Amino acid sequence: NKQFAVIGLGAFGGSICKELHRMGHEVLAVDINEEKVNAYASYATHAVIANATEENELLSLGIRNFEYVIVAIGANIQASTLTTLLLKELDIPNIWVKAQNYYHHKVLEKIGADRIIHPEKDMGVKIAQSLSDENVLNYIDLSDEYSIVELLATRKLDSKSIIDLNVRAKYGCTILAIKHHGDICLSPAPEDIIREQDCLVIMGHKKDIKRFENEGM
Amino acid sequence: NKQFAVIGLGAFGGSICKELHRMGHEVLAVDINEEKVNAYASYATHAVIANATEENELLSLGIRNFEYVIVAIGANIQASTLTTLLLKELDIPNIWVKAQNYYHHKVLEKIGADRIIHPEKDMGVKIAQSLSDENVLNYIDLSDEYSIVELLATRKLDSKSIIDLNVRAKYGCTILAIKHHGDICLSPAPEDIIREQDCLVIMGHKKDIKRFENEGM
Amino acid sequence: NKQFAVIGLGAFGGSICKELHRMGHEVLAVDINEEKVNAYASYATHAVIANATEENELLSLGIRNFEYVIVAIGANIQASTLTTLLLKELDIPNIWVKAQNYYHHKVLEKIGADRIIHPEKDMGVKIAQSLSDENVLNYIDLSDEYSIVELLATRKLDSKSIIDLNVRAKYGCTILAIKHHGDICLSPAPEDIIREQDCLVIMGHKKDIKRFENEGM
Amino acid sequence: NKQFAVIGLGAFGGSICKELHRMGHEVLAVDINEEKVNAYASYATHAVIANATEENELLSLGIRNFEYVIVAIGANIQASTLTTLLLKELDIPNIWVKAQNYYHHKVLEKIGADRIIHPEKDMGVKIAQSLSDENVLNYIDLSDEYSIVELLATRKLDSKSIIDLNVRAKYGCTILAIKHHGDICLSPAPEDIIREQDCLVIMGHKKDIKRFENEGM
Amino acid sequence: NKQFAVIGLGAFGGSICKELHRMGHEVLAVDINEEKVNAYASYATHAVIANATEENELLSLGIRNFEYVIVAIGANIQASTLTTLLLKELDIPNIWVKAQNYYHHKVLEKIGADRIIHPEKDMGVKIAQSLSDENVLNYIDLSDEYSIVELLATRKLDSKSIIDLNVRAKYGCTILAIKHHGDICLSPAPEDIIREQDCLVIMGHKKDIKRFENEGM
Amino acid sequence: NKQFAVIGLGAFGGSICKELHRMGHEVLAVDINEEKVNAYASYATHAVIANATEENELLSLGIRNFEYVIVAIGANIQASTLTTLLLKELDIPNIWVKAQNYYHHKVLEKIGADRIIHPEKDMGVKIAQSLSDENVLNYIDLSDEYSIVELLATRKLDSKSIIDLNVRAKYGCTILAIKHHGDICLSPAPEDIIREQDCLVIMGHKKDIKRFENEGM
Amino acid sequence: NKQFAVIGLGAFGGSICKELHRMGHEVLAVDINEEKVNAYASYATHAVIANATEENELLSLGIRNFEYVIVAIGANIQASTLTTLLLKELDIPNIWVKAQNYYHHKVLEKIGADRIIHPEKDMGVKIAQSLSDENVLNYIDLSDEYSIVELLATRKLDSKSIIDLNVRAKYGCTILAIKHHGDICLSPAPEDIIREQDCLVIMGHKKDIKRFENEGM
Amino acid sequence: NKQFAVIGLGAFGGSICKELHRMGHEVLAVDINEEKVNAYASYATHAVIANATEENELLSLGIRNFEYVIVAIGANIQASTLTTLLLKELDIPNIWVKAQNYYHHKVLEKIGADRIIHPEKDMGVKIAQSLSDENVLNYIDLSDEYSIVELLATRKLDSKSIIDLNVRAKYGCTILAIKHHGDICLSPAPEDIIREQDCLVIMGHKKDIKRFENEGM
Ligand SMILES: Nc1ncnc2c1ncn2[C@@H]1O[C@H](COP(=O)(O)OP(=O)(O)O)[C@@H](O)[C@H]1O
Ligand SMILES: Nc1ncnc2c1ncn2[C@@H]1O[C@H](COP(=O)(O)OP(=O)(O)O)[C@@H](O)[C@H]1O
Ligand SMILES: Nc1ncnc2c1ncn2[C@@H]1O[C@H](COP(=O)(O)OP(=O)(O)O)[C@@H](O)[C@H]1O
Ligand SMILES: Nc1ncnc2c1ncn2[C@@H]1O[C@H](COP(=O)(O)OP(=O)(O)O)[C@@H](O)[C@H]1O
Ligand SMILES: Nc1ncnc2c1ncn2[C@@H]1O[C@H](COP(=O)(O)OP(=O)(O)O)[C@@H](O)[C@H]1O
Ligand SMILES: Nc1ncnc2c1ncn2[C@@H]1O[C@H](COP(=O)(O)OP(=O)(O)O)[C@@H](O)[C@H]1O
Ligand SMILES: Nc1ncnc2c1ncn2[C@@H]1O[C@H](COP(=O)(O)OP(=O)(O)O)[C@@H](O)[C@H]1O
Ligand SMILES: Nc1ncnc2c1ncn2[C@@H]1O[C@H](COP(=O)(O)OP(=O)(O)O)[C@@H](O)[C@H]1O
Repeated sequence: NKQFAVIGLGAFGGSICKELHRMGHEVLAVDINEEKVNAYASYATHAVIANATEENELLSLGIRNFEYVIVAIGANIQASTLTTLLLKELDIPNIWVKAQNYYHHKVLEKIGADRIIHPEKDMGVKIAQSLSDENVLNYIDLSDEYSIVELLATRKLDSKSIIDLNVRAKYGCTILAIKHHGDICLSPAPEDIIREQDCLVIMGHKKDIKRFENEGM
Repeated sequence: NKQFAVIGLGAFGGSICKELHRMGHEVLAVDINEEKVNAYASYATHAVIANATEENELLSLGIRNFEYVIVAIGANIQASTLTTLLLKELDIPNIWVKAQNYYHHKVLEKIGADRIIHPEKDMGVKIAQSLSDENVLNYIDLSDEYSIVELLATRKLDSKSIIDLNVRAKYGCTILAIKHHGDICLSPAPEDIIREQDCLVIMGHKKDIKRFENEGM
Repeated sequence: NKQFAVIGLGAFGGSICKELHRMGHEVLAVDINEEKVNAYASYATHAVIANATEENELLSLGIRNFEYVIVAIGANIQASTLTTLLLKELDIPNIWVKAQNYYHHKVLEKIGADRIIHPEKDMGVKIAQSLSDENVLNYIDLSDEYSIVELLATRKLDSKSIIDLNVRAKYGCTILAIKHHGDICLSPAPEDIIREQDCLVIMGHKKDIKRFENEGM
Repeated sequence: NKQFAVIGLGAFGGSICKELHRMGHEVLAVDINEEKVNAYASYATHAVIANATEENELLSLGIRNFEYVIVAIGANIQASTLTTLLLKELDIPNIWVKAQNYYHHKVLEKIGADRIIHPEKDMGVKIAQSLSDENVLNYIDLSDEYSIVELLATRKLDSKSIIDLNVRAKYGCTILAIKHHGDICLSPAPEDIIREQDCLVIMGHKKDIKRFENEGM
Repeated sequence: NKQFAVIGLGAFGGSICKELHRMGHEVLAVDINEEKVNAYASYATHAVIANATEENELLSLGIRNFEYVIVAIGANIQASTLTTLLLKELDIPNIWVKAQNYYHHKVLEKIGADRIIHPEKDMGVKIAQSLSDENVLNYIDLSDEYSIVELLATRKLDSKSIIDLNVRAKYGCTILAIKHHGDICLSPAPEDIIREQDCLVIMGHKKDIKRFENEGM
Repeated sequence: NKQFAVIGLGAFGGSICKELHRMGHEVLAVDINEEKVNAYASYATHAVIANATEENELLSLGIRNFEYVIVAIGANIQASTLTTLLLKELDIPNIWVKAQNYYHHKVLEKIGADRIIHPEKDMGVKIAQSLSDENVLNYIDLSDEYSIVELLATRKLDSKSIIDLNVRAKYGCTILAIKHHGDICLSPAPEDIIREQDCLVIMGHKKDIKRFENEGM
Repeated sequence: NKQFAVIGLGAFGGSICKELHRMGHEVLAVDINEEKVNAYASYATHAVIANATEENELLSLGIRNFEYVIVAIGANIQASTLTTLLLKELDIPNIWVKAQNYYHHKVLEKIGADRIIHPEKDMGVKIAQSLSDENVLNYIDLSDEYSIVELLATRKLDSKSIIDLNVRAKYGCTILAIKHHGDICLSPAPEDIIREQDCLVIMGHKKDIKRFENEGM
Repeated sequence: NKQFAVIGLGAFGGSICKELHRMGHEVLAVDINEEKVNAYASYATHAVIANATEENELLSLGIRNFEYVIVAIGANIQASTLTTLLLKELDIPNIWVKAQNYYHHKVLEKIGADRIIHPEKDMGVKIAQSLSDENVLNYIDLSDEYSIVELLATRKLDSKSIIDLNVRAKYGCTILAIKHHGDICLSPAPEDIIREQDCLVIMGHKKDIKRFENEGM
């Protein structure tokens, strides 16, 4: 199929490897810590102990063959950078690297990392958003101004109909889904009822959704 | 306004604190490492050096007053657990804790954490999804089976109309938005055109979306 | 049989282990400090060097088999707590833990310690009672108001009879025992004599006993 | 009234100071740790930050005036010893010192401590006694053979009368008190009932009390 | 004249700054360690305490104005790299950086350092050359095979003439200079004499010079 | 051949060892840091982990046999000094030591170091000279005033003859060599041509060479 | 012969052990630092690694057998004291202990040390005496008034005879020895000569010797 | 009078300063530890806090004026060495330095210390001498082989005459003095009696004196 190499079996890298393996892709789990290799042996096609900063070991892995290599080392800046550089000189098509801080991001950028990810920082922003607003369970930003939001229904919304809560005209937003006791309603008709503590999926402008949260719920 | 306490200024905690501070909330950044306290001094209301496992220090912080306390320590399990337990005993309303593994999740659960977050595991699943399918930019899971997906349009989709790509009947999914050159089209009509390299927002069953990805694009 | 495990060979734990061993019970003395293990090797059935916060070591001890486990670590709160949690998850019937302060007591309480002991605090109250009243050698409180007290006889009590010192009617208290030159008299008859420097065991109300001490001796 | 000096506000010293202050005695709480002084300022007449090993500070406290000085430092042997020596040379009438081990006890003995206390060791013996016999809540030893014991009543004792349980004749021991739901009965008459889970106060020979526990409850 | 910025007043950087200042150039000596700034205050035009990794401080220095900026930080890789990057984004014409190891050299190379110097490594090669051959005081390599060498004259060369030591025909090398007691003779005539302990400057092939060293001196 | 001992595998020492090994000399690489020993194992005859300040280890190395011992420790003054002294008492013929500062130089001098080297300071002077004058590729100073300089030819020198550029009479300097495309011309005749970007080797007075650089190129 | 135990191989203890071993006595060198044990292995009968504060180790050494035990630990007061006490309870005949300060001296005294030595303080007094008076090289006091003094001969004494310097009649003192260029003359005859810079050994009254120093030399 | 500088108020240095001050000499007590300066303030002319390794502080002390400077730092080799070097370059007439080990002695020697003292080692030799022989009270070594010894007389010597104990012919040694009940006899005649427990002063060869101790007493 496609070939993925995950170097550094941290929580993030480990998750990548485990999930990718669940999808049934060829995943090479590389790790200098023996116990990590032993841990993810069940969760990979091939799990190898290797020092990814050592070039001959990287050649012994045959890493050139892989379409995607992911450097999930985000504590040891030197190791991460060095590995990324090695892979770049080894002409890897796609090099995705976990970064720790803005400047490690910078050096990764300059040595030509293809995609740089800050999992903790991002997820942190998300959890902070959920923290300031207990009503937002999840969301996705379509753009700087437009977004789809998942909301936890309050008492103000109990036994209310979609036609009763006219979001399409009053707030310019559109409701997409209602999740009640695990049961799910996609693109629901105006007659449908929303009961409290249910999942509500609205779509529109950020400020408009905020407005609806304010006066509506 | 609201009062937030962020204990452990890692990348995740640090991000929470920084972002929350950008929102203009009262954020107490707590950290046993002095340099971390000095680092996020600009991005908090009050930045304090404290051993969160040492309780008298926790009383010296006056943490009982806070509505939300975030334990963003995810490497030192013992520290995290001890701190969370301490906060629970101090009758803190909302305790959100970062977990490292399933078992740390378990002990947090049993000592009554209010919300447990796995930033790296989740983000890992997301990036893995993006890895197996270069065409998925982002997504949100409504449930175990149902999801809203953001797609990168290929050449197979160029100059194709929404009525041409009948997703609502052929695949049971519904298109929600089209992003073309930064311009944005919300809940578009069947006459609208999709050009390649544009953002496409589909909604439906996971397997169905996969189907459409397979035969459609 | 019943097997007792004493983790932490301090003065308190060490005393427990030594005394229990003198009683002829099967006692496992656990200690991360080698010299402590070597110290109490003579006073236990099995003395083992182990890190009780490390789960695999706790399994290597086979601690699950034990009816009673005593955590006598009272300086290192973190260690104590982690250990107690470990034992609880390992379904130990009776977990008795030494505590340092009110809140360490609390955290032990929430993670389900079966009995929490404050040796220094208690003993402190007792010695303080002995300090404010030079006459009291020892005592036991039956309740908030009622108590049995051991008293050191002064010259005021020399050659005095029980009927002479009518405590049962004049002070509402009752004399229980007289210890003279090591010889012992239990529940003595009214004809019996009390000589100075002897042990006197009175029983009654605290304030009443104080009265008898005041006007009597 | 009387003047007490408590040096070292640990759990033991702290307890002494707090309790003595509750009795309304003049207690000087001395401590090199500022936070401890701040902690027990409410529970002493004068709470001072001082290094008790430094002689000029000890004169600055005016410790010569005190009838009783208590050295409650039991971890730092050198500090305890040095302090005790200082107090001895300053002709203090009564010097009571907390000890850690047998040899610290020895050096305290040799430099002329007036009373040496091992709170943890003693309390440890007591709790161990309570461990080998679940029925004993508390006790006091009148001598090597004779003792007064507090017992937790089992189902075997429920709804039983004092005359029914003839301890004075069958076992040579005498019942002193019965505590039922917090209510208290001192030196109860033979008609009185003992209900389960109540506190029972027996007095007699150790082996005899053991006998009564064996066949009786 | 020209404007030089020396960041990091180590031995190497300090030497650069001092020497440059002796030549009468405008040299800005920058250093986060105050005592270093105080040390080279006499040997610079402007000596400033600054964190060169902090951008606003770098603007406060007005570093954009300088033609040459020298990063003489070679122990703290992160600091060096970071500074170099900052300078690069600020469009500095010439950035010369001291490197520690091959990989620090690599990252400097990739973030676009203009000249990278390894003082210890080079000087090391030179001193090693002097070690294997006690006769060489100094030298310069014209190419892989051809070189000009400074030699310490031995007794075999004492009172010997240039025509006596026919290097131009016997060894294919040419003598360039003779230094006697500080006095100096450039391109000396064949009648000229060489005395021991004098500086002799020969020019030719490496192996040929070695030959002359072998049989000649 | 000859035997060299390199103690302290820094950049300087490491360079010495590597270069000497390239020359094919017997080099003992000594280092207290295991990873350094492992690093230069390929670049030495024998690479040993040793604390050079410990005498018995120094005898275990058999360092007395070596003609040359190099102390390349330049951060840890005490280590360097102690080691050098050790070697001196062991009657080592030649002890060359890396120095950090003027006073470390002094103590090395007083304990009888045979040659003391300051690589960073020297090389620093050189780089400073190259900094104030961008034109010089390399050089060697014969004395305070007289020098041989290697110059990079500009367009002003293209297609010019040696007789055309009369340096011997107009500037009192003499051209020694011309390097064109790797090809090399030693002591060239006046008919020879200099093409731009070639290496030019001039010899004479510093100020005179400066003059020639100014008006000539 | 006799058996000596030297605990603590410092400079003082080490000197004791080495010297005693040179005399050919059975010396047990005990030390918790392995390297010290390895150091004095050549200079003892048996050199053992042991923690002298640990009683079971002290029994493992078989220290009860020894006539003399020397505690040469003078930095670690607690170790010294604890050890000394240990030896005392083990009924050691002679316990000689090195002391640090007056109070450590006190506690050693009180726990029954047989001889307490202050090497640095004493030797300090001596060197101070030599400092205030350059003429005295060494001396021994026979009593408060009478003494034997070693003097450095000055120029006033050069080429002078014993009969010339009539000390027995003019100064009431008697010359005992003359040391010239290492050669030694015991109880020299009146014809004997004193040369400058030689060692002169006078005997008599202190004030008389001072007198001779004044008027004679 | 004369001016002494004592740098480093240890036990040895402190002793020097105190004793010298008792003699009434001008003593400058220098110490980087403030508490030491405060301790010996009563026992010096001027007691100053100074870092003796810092040259400007040494000039601030005005140390050039002093005839004698004593470096009594014997734990911190670097401090001692650096200071000694500083004093030497400042041309102090007499520099006496305390040494720790043979190599520190060496570096002191090489940087030109005037007198080097090993108090612990020496005093150690003395105490060892007293240990192997309980009879020797004091002594002075004239040379490696020759010595004057003070001896405690045993019962073997009681009521014995000098002519009876013919040491001058039988052992080649000479008796110099007899101290009886505080009374003193200098250079006693052969008729004089020696009684036990008296001080006996013999002079001669070491082995010979040992011989006399063996067969005589
Ligand atoms: N030089 C290297 N070569 C190969 N793997 C490395 C190297 N350095 C680090 N790693 C890998 O990184 C992993 C540790 O990552 P971790 O420290 O857990 O990240 P985080 O601290 O962000 O959780 C280890 O399993 C190790 O295999
Ligand atoms: N017991 C504790 N008390 C207070 N702060 C702590 C404690 N343990 C860890 N921390 C803080 O947590 C931070 C480390 O978080 P980090 O390990 O970076 O999270 P992650 O591994 O998810 O990136 C440190 O800055 C440290 O100060
Ligand atoms: N993580 C741990 N695992 C095992 N034992 C521990 C741990 N932490 C502490 N201990 C035990 O506690 C013992 C000492 O307790 P101590 O500090 O003396 O209590 P206190 O200070 O109250 O006297 C040590 O000997 C050690 O074995
Ligand atoms: N030199 C000293 N002078 C005054 N107080 C001291 C000194 N040394 C220790 N202490 C006191 O001892 C107390 C700590 O005792 P602690 O270590 O808790 O005993 P334990 O560990 O046996 O419970 C501190 O409050 C401190 O003030
Ligand atoms: N970010 C920075 N900004 C300014 N100066 C710095 C920075 N980082 C390091 N320095 C300076 O560099 C110097 C250290 O250089 P050094 O480590 O001695 O080089 P080397 O190890 O090559 O001798 C310090 O004096 C410090 O002031
Ligand atoms: N006691 C010692 N014995 C032997 N080698 C030592 C000792 N102390 C330091 N070294 C050597 O010094 C080297 C480190 O020098 P380094 O700190 O890199 O100097 P700098 O910091 O000036 O570059 C190490 O390779 C180590 O082997
Ligand atoms: N309890 C102990 N048992 C055995 N050896 C000890 C003990 N305590 C200290 N020592 C030894 O004493 C030596 C240290 O003496 P040191 O501190 O150098 O004396 P000083 O400070 O007077 O020079 C060490 O080698 C150590 O091994
Ligand atoms: N560089 C220095 N300048 C001034 N005083 C110093 C310096 N280094 C050490 N000292 C002083 O020397 C004293 C330590 O002597 P110490 O180590 O007790 O000698 P010893 O080890 O022989 O007992 C300390 O009081 C300290 O203040």
